[PDB]
Amino acid sequence: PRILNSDGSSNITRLGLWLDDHYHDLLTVSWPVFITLITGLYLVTNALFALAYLASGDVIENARPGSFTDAFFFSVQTMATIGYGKLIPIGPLANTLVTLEALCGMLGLAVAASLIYARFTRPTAGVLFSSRMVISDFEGKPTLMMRLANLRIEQIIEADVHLVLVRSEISQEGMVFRRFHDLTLTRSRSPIFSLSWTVMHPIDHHSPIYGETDETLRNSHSEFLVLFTGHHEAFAQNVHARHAYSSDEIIWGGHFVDVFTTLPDGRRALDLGKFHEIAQHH
Amino acid sequence: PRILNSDGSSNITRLGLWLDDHYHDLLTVSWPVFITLITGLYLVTNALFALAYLASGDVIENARPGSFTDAFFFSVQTMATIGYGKLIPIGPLANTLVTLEALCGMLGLAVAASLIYARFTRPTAGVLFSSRMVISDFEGKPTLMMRLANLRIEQIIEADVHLVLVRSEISQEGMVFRRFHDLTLTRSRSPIFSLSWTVMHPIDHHSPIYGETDETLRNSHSEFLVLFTGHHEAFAQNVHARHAYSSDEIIWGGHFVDVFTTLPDGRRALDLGKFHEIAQHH
Amino acid sequence: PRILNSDGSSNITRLGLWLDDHYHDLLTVSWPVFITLITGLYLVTNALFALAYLASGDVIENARPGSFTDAFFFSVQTMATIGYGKLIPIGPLANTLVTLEALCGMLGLAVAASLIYARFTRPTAGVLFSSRMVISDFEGKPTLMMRLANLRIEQIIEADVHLVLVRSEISQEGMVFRRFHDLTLTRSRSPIFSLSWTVMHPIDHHSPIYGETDETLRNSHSEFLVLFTGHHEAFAQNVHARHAYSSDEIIWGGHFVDVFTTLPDGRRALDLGKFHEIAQHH
Amino acid sequence: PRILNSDGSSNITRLGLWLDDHYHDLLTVSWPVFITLITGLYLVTNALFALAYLASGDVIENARPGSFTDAFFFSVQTMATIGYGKLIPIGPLANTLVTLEALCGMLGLAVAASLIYARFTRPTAGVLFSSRMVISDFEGKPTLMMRLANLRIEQIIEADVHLVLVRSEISQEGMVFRRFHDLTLTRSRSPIFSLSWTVMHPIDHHSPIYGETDETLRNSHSEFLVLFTGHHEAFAQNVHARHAYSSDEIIWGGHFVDVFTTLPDGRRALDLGKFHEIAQHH
Ligand SMILES: [K+]
Ligand SMILES: [K+]
Ligand SMILES: [K+]
Ligand SMILES: [K+]
Ligand SMILES: [K+]
Ligand SMILES: [K+]
Ligand SMILES: [K+]
Ligand SMILES: [K+]
Ligand SMILES: [K+]
Ligand SMILES: [K+]
Ligand SMILES: [K+]
Ligand SMILES: [K+]
Repeated sequence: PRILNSDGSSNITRLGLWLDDHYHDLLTVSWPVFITLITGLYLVTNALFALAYLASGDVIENARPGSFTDAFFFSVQTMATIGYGKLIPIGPLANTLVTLEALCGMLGLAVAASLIYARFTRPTAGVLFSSRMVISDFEGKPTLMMRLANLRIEQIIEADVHLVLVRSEISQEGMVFRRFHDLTLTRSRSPIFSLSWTVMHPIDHHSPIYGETDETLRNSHSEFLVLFTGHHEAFAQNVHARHAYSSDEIIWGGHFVDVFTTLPDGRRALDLGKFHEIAQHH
Repeated sequence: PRILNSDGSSNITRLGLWLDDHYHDLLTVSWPVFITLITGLYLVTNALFALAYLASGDVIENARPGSFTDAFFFSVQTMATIGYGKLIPIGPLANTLVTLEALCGMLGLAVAASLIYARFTRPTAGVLFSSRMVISDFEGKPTLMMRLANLRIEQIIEADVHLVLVRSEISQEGMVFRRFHDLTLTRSRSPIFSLSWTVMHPIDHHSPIYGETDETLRNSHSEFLVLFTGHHEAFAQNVHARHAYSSDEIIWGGHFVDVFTTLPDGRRALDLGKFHEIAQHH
Repeated sequence: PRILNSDGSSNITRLGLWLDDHYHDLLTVSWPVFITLITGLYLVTNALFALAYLASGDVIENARPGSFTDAFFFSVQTMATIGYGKLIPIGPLANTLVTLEALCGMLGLAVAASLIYARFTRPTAGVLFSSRMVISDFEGKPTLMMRLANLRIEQIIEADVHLVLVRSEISQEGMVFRRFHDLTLTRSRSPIFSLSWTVMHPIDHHSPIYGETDETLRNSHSEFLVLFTGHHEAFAQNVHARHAYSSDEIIWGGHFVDVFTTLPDGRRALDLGKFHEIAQHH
Repeated sequence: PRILNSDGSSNITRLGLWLDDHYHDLLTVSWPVFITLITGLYLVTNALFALAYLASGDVIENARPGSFTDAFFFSVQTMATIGYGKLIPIGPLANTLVTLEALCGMLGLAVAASLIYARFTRPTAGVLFSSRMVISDFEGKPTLMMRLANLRIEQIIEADVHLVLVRSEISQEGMVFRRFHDLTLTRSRSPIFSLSWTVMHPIDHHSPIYGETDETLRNSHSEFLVLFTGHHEAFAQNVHARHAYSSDEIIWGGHFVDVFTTLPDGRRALDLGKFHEIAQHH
């Protein structure tokens, strides 16, 4: 079983555990549940105002006396500010509730808009991760590599990548634990990420995987977490993306196929159909 | 008396000291006070428009002449744009005030929405702090430790922790002062914080608490401030959380109980009922 | 003449130089000019719709034929969605313009709200700068110092300070220029800034002002720029503040008076009436 | 052919490749296409409600039976909340659809406002790049230089610049590739960028262009990418700007003309008409 899923999420059951986190819940529920909650409060509030009008008496013009239906639809036309003009308030109290209901309708619109903006304005990075890593010689050193691709034409500014090894380790007190190792990279910051980025960890005598083999990486249940962050121009907003690799997904001796090609016209070109293609000696 | 409270706030009386900071005050007052302020301005503005209409004359259809009540409710139905159709403006001046009032109503809605969004969209980190710290051997060194837990299923990106010692010190000029010491950590940046994080300060010969005891930490009135920051996925927004520990709350020789367990099914599992459990030799 | 003003702004005349920067201009003009611009477009757009209705003919119920006044106020009641019900559209064209005008009114509300939110949500740091700097011995080294104070009860997270020397220098090619020197600080990052912060630059043999005197600092026209940045809890938003000091404003041998006092009750207390008080030997 | 355009964008044809990225597309399409899309959905939704009302029967007051036109305009006056009062719902079903349509109108306004705010609030840095670079002696070292200018009076806080060399290189395994070199700068962070900034890369024995000539830079197809980032005070928001230079655009032996002048009055002054002027020995 893999501790980390391919999407970079955790695979641990949270056994540890309706308005204790209401703001978080309103932003994280599905859209149909969200729209349903908004609708319920919308209807519930009008029903409450309908009861308020009736409690005052027959204070709605052209309304059947004691009718909740008529009072409710008058509440709707008031809170929403439709104000057709057939059902209208009679007397100071009805007109005072109307003054209140209008305020309530504006406040509710502001709240609903605030929540919708927070849910909408959560963009995706649009970044593709290579399905595998490779370990192969680069500049005379065995180098762990993966690569990323921008799926959009807009560029990503101040793009950072973090490659973390997660493996079970034993302390000199005999304590066995999962340790996280930030892997030194040749380039961790790309000021402008536009097309493709080959992320590289030279396995030098300081690397946590120096001397390791495919087999020793399994025995430590070694996994590799990748985090990408950057400022996306399409959104003028920060974005991120995560991914995880198991030891099984390292191609020892592999080489990523070049995704940059030259056309017959001589134009430089990016072919992302080879993004997952790895070359290997047989 | 503790200079810092458990929540990381200061315990100093600010003896040093209604529109001098109005924007800050509108975002920091309680919600009932905020709603009351919005309501007051709402009613006050309509009253001002009611006086404006009356000052022009009897320019409201179906309104009792000289009646503020009728003019006020006509202002309400105009600013809120209900426009039932019984009370309507008569003449160019009343219609000009209506044109103005509608603008005022839109501007006021935009302002109210701006303030509501700023007050709403202030999420909490959802991070739990261990009730105590511990000092115990890790990797052959006495190590000060505390730990954090994510109370939500959504992950926190680029999570930083800062462990600061605050203690009374004396300069070589004889000046006694409170100094803040950033404590070097084994891991200060966790690219993805999902479940639990054990924060560690190896007390090596460079540590400000190297050689200190429980007693010497009291005599210096030593306290420990913790700051957590990160980008929460649930909100696509930055969050933070703070906490403070006294010397009394360091368990010398303690060991945090492991919150990660394996179920009979073999699934890895997180039990946060042991988050505050510390093991100690007796 | 001082190149930098006390507020950290530049004192250089920009001799180098209406819709070339319209978005910037809408956020930077004063509020009365902004409200005036919004009003003008509001009235101008209704006038344009009034002409559109008249161009179709007498298509407004209860409107005097050919009257711009009546058509204009009907546009107002339509765009603002008041819809009293006396002036109403006649025929498909008038009703089509109404369908368009309503859309225009919603789009204009969204635009106006977007601009208002951007102008409103620009908080101030609430940070006070000491009126002077001091140079005095701290930990056995002459140390340039200034200090900051939080004027609010809410804390500022991840607070950074940058102390820059600006002075006229000569290159070994003989070129005279203004150079900026980032001055090393004992603490440049305070994870939680709550009350007061004494910023310190030890003048060691690496300091750009090592060996300088009050007189040599004048001859180089030396100035000191201060930048403060942090995440304010009151706003859950980043804030900043700037300030500048001339050489005249350095008190050689000065010592800032302690703003932390103990009350008769024994409570620790912050007295900001001594924030600008400096002690000097005579 | 230049791999990077002067604006810092990539010049590679993306051969690699309507609701697969709908949120990105709504923010990136032109404004006329955006307004057209909003209009279409606006009209389409009203048409759907018109059909709903007719499907119930003749439930609209003063409406011609079976007329889509009349039902459609009644939908408009309901969703937009105009509510003139001539066309009004008859019976519980029509009034229930009205209750729904009003909600739909509010939700659609919130969505439209959210998208408009995201598209509007994407400010430009207002930063000018010198049309050329220069290599000339500074402080006794040949130094690559370009410079930036603030086109606005508002200052930019925590301004960063990154100067990257891009050139074709060969690995010791014989692999030819484009490598990116972060060029060390004398100043990469200017805490307050107000007027002009001369960015400098001393070509010391560690520089990737140490020993290179104008000719060798061509043979490697060397290009220089510039990224500027900062917090603009006019917007209280982060901004950025990018630019690219070819080897052809380096003036060997050049010196940027000083843009700072003193007036007859003695006031320091900034003349940006000389921003692109370079002095060269002939
Ligand atoms: K309305
Ligand atoms: K409304
Ligand atoms: K309104
Ligand atoms: K209305
Ligand atoms: K009406
Ligand atoms: K409206
Ligand atoms: K809004
Ligand atoms: K908004
Ligand atoms: K916003
Ligand atoms: K925002
Ligand atoms: K009517
Ligand atoms: K509406």
